Amino acid sequence: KIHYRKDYKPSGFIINQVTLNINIHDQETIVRSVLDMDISKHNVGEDLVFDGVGLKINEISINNKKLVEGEEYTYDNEFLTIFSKFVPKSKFAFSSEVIIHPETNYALTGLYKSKNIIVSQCEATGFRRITFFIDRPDMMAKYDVTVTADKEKYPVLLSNGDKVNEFEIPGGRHGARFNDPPLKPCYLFAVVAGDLKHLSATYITKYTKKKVELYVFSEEKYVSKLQWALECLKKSMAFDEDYFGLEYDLSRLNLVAVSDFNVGAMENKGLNIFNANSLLASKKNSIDFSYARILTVVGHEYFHQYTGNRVTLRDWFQLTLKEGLTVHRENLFSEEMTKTVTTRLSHVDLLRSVQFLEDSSPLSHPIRPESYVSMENFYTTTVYDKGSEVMRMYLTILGEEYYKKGFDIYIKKNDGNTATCEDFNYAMEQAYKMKKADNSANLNQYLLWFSQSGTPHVSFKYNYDAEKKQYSIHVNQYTKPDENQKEKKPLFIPISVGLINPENGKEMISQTTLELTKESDTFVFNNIAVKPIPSLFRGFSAPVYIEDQLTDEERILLLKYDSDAFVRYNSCTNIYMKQILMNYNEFLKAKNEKLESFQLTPVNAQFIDAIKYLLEDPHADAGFKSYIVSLPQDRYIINFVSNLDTDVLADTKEYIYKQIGDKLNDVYYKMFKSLEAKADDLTYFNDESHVDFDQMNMRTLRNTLLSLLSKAQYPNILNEIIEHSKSPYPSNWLTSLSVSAYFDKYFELYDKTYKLSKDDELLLQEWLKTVSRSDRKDIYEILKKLENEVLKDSKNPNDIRAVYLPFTNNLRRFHDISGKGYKLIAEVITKTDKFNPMVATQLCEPFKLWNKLDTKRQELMLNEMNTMLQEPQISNNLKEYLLRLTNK
Ligand SMILES: CC(C)(C)OC(=O)N[C@H](C(=O)NO)c1ccc(-c2cc(F)c(F)c(F)c2)cc1
Ligand SMILES: [Mg+2]
Ligand SMILES: [Mg+2]
Ligand SMILES: [Mg+2]
Ligand SMILES: [Zn+2]
Repeated sequence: KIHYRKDYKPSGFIINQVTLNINIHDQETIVRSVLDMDISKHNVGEDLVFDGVGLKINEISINNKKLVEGEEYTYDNEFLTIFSKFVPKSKFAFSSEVIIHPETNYALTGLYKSKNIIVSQCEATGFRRITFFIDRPDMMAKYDVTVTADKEKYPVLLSNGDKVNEFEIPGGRHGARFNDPPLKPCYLFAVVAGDLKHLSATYITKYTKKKVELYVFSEEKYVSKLQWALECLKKSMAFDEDYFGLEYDLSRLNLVAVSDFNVGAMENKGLNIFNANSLLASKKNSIDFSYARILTVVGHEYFHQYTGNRVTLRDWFQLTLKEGLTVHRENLFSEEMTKTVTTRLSHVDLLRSVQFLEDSSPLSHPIRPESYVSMENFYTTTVYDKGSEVMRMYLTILGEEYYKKGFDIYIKKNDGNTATCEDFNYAMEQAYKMKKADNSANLNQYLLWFSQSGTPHVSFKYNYDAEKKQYSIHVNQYTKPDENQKEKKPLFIPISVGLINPENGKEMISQTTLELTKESDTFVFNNIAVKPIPSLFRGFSAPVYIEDQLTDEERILLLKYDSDAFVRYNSCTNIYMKQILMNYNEFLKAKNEKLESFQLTPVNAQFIDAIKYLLEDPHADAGFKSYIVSLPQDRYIINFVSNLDTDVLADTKEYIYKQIGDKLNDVYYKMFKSLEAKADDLTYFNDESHVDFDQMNMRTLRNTLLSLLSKAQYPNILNEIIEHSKSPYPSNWLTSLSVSAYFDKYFELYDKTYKLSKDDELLLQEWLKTVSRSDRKDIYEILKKLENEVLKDSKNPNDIRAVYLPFTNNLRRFHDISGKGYKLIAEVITKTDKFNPMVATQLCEPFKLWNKLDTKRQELMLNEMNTMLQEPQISNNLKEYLLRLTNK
């Protein structure tokens, strides 16, 4: 069935109260539910239809009168239909008892068992897997929930709201009752049972001085990995108070880590549930990336308490209103917490690779789609990450003061209610009116950001009149037509700009945001004393393809002297791309024409000199440095090449890296050595509350340089690699494994690092990733070893994603012209689809670019997708996804 956004209509029913009784046993879980219901003003005498998937019915009733199957109701394992003649015309009670079995629920939706923890996941439509309901977010109800279980196995019982009773039960059981009076949609319901251990703290809110209890839970083995999470939660609460003036409204907040989770985490009210890899960390057992990851995910689920939980969604088409907005809120938070420019750079880096790829694929959709089939496939980088950039542009346009005003208007007006993207734009518009000082102003055009798919292209031409001291920036925007709009309308594009004096590097104008609202415009500046170099889209101010039309000379000057990290980083990116495209074509022609000899355009020497200049600058940022010595991501590059031959691209990258290494390897080595003291400083190694994002960026830089030096076979670098493997930091000794791929000691470090990793569940997964991404010619043989010795038949999504996804980024090997890499991943997708369709669809990610490759590889990928589509037992999720991806 296809759901269309235009078809939204309120229910003919109301659910006012939910009373749950969840009885957990070894071989089954019994769920008793009483729904206190009413007839709505929209009711037209229709049948009462509940969602209910995979439920085993013991009995159902209306007003304590048992209903009988066939006569008064039908159930088809998806919908419970109660014929209208048996539906009361006023307030009534529907009750039911069903059996479900979390033990065998490997799809990790609804109620399921993760190791020895019983946990729910109800977003988007998982509650219907637990009991009958009108499973949609505009059905707001009160919840009274009792959980019972064997006490020895499940001593900790959690649900939403206040725990209002604890009690013993004959036969070694207990129960706990939780009452949550505020209305909520069912996707925010959660329940957890297990032998959980915790850390806790008390937080006192800023304005009302309410005491909030904070609890972070895990299995006993990993309780020592809980501290950073608790710190991140405190940080999150403070930020929402300090930036947005928003306090937590409940007595208690629980964070719970489970080993089996489809995504990073879930914002269930008062009971946030996490993939263990996004909550747990220790400096001995985690790589550096875990620390920013936990900060991000804890912050994200916390900021949902307002943007998603207190202000909720009318329908699922509004998903970006809570996800784009909460990602934006988490980005503000993380940028403030890390104080490094690489935080913003890493987001943009992700958007322009992964999200830009999606938006030019057959899967392209606006951040508010017009239709869906599978809600489990709806949670896309477009909705999230382009969503966040669309939410961030409001702040760019309004500035901090008026943005905060608009945001607070949004919260005060919609608190405790459902909302739509329009409601948010409305609130922002009010601020916009105030800022520009006339109620004539509006943001009507801004709405196109929600409805129009595809990535806009923004291009530039310049003019300078030396005599007039007059400078002009001519701007053009265009979006390519696609399956969603035949004609693309001009968007409201805010362009943050500076003008750099090339002679002294100084700023020539104050902060300026150009408001491009037409297909094209000319922006003129007077009293510009000398010809500037324009600094365009500072902070990456709009989610677009920037075509700056600058010379490499200008870009080099920006890279060295501009004030904005993104524009510096983009100027470097643009220099690299021009080189890549040129060398790519040179290699391609040599291949196509089978040339015995040919020439390659060398890398710009002044560019190499600029890299050396920045690398040697003691005051420059280590994280920024690691970006400039890295070529743009493959998935960013592919946006710019038709019929991309991945082998030719691999040769192109190789040539360009070798060119730069031949000049800078001695600089690289020197820095690798000089950075060690501060990068690997052990002073705070046993203090889990002390996280230094600069220090971690130094380690990133070292590990990046070590990688470059190892590939280059720099003289005696293997010595450094071996010493690096003795480092206490997993980022370092896991790095030592992947860079040793180019030496005969690879399998020695393989075993060494495996032994270090094997007794921590999450570290072992990082080890798996490191092996998976190792640049090995025998990588297929290595993967088979992983399968037989470590992965086996694990249904843990973390294990499966760790073993295979990094490998799919191996440009040379995954895309082997035999198609064997395509064959391998499709075998994994099909296998995984039997028990977890959501994760199987995640494992399809490599195929998203299939129609962008050379015609041979297109054919190879398409063959594997058609093979998958032909599987008799294909899930709804996977079928729908592959049908859209192959334009069927
Ligand atoms: C990495 C971030 C923090 C951005 O996102 C997540 O970790 N999780 C998503 C989110 O927005 N959390 O607040 C998230 C949460 C649940 C789902 C989700 C999970 C399921 F099991 C589904 F079946 C489903 F349809 C959606 C998808 C994404
Ligand atoms: Mg404070
Ligand atoms: Mg100094
Ligand atoms: Mg396991
Ligand atoms: Zn979210």
